[PDB]
Formats: sequence, C-alpha cells, structure tokens
Amino acid sequence: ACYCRIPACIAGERRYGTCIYAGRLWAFCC
Amino acid sequence: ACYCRIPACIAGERRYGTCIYAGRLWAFCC
Amino acid sequence: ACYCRIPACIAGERRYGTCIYAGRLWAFCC
Amino acid sequence: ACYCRIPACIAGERRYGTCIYAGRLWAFCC
Ligand SMILES: [Cl-]
Ligand SMILES: [Cl-]
Ligand SMILES: [Cl-]
Ligand SMILES: [Cl-]
Ligand SMILES: [Cl-]
Repeated sequence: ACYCRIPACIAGERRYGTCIYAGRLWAFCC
Repeated sequence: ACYCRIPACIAGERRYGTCIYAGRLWAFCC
Repeated sequence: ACYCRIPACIAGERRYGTCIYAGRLWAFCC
Repeated sequence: ACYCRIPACIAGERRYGTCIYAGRLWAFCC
C-alpha cells in the first residue's frame, strides 16, 4: 500500500514521488 | 501517549501545543 | 515579475499556482 | 533588524534560532 510520510519512507518502502497535503510536502511511499 | 499530527488531532484527542519535527510544524495531540 | 511567497501574495499580485522550494510550499505570485 | 528566511540565512547574517511563522519553520537571522 502507498502512504504520504514525513520526512521519509519507512524501512522496506520505496519513495516514488512527493505528496502535497495540508500545506506540507511529504514523501510518497509504496 | 501523545502524537504529532498534520494538520490536526484526530477524534479522541485534545491538542496541547505544537511539535517541531523534521522541519515541519505539527499539532501535539494526546 | 513572479515570486514564491509564504503564505500569500502581496497586495497587487495574483496567485497563479504553487512553488515547491526547499521542502516547503509557496504561493506563486505574479 | 532580523529576518525570517527559508532555508537559510543570507551572507552577512548570523542564525540566532528559528521562527514559526504562517505554519512554517524559518531560520531566524540577524
Ligand atoms: Cl528496493
Ligand atoms: Cl511546511
Ligand atoms: Cl498544525
Ligand atoms: Cl486582479
Ligand atoms: Cl530552516
């Protein structure tokens, strides 16, 4: 499953991009 | 147990203040 | 001229979009 | 005169701390 996370993905995930949500920038992680 | 959340606390929680974590500001929620 | 500004454009400018710069989200103002 | 800047102070300035302004964190520079 994919999630938006700050500041980085958790171990086992890969960052595919970035999310813009609630006026902040997140890692897009799957 | 408290948490840092963006942009707001969840139901069940009261906001006590703000967190500064990973270069972002978060609601500090318990 | 166009600028990235937080949290909003200044009087006389119009927001055309958003900038991603230095891990924050800005108004794109011209 | 001090200023709030993202992501860092400019030349001529010393960072004294951090600003919390408009939901973002800034370098506090004089
Ligand atoms: Cl991998
Ligand atoms: Cl931010
Ligand atoms: Cl917040
Ligand atoms: Cl206009
Ligand atoms: Cl900073």
